[PDB]
Amino acid sequence: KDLKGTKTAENLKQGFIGESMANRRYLYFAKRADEEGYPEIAGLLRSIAEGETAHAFGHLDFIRQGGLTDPATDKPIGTLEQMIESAIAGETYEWTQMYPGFAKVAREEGFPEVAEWFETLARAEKSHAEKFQNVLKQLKGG
Amino acid sequence: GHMKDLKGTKTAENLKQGFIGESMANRRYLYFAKRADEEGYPEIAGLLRSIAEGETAHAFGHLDFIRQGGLTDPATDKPIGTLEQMIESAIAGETYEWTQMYPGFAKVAREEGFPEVAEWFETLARAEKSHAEKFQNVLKQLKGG
Ligand SMILES: [Cl-]
Ligand SMILES: [Cl-]
Ligand code: NI
Ligand code: NI
Ligand code: NI
Ligand code: NI
Ligand code: NI
Repeated sequence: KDLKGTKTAENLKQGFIGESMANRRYLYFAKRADEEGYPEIAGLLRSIAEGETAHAFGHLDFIRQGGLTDPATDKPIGTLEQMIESAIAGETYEWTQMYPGFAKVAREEGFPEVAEWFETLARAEKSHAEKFQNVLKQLKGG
Repeated sequence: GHMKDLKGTKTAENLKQGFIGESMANRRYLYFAKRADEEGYPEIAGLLRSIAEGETAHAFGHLDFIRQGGLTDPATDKPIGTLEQMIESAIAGETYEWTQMYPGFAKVAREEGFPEVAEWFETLARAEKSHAEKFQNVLKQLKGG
């Protein structure tokens, strides 16, 4: 059956978001176990994080096979070119809108160090966008 | 200045949203890299994997500001200051997933006529239950000394 417009389409999206966060969280936690001398705990966090990678990738497989869009950008991700276009769209949103906006709010609320971080990130995502744009030119132009 | 209280601020909400987006970016770019791999684009795949390391650094930095600002884990709304608290956050999210989120997703998938997706969600419910048990075993290690 067609997944478009179903609740299952939404649940694959929110499964993807949670899986993505779980992998990042567990690898961040592992580095604390590392410094404190808990190699078995760190190893378990790393191995379970591989599980969450598998989960996230499986959600994306169903999304792509179903003709659903990228959770992050609402752009198709069927072909490699589409995947690069999805990357460009996300990076563009981040540098032109999201991170500058976060920076302005941080400065206005009295958090200059957080604002500086968001402005670093905006410059980083702009750099990423440019790099991906150069890939798209290669792919689209053969 | 790193320990300024962020509770209640719009900046707290923005750090959480930034962490979500960074998390997804790393997963997406490593997924895309595998498509570039099979098709024979190693420079594209390598760029995707290197940019993914950037998004790891971003995500981890967001987590640093979240913890230092006295904020909670974006995924679980639990404190993640100490290692013990980090494992308790892992257990809380695993518990939500196996007791509620994935079983509910599987029921809706079956109702909507997606039995293959339902089977996948059921597999994941069992997986997150196994993860919860293994983290519970570790926590008992930490608290026992
Ligand atoms: Cl250990
Ligand atoms: Cl290449
Ligand atoms: Ni998972
Ligand atoms: Ni980026
Ligand atoms: Ni300070
Ligand atoms: Ni980023
Ligand atoms: Ni899990």
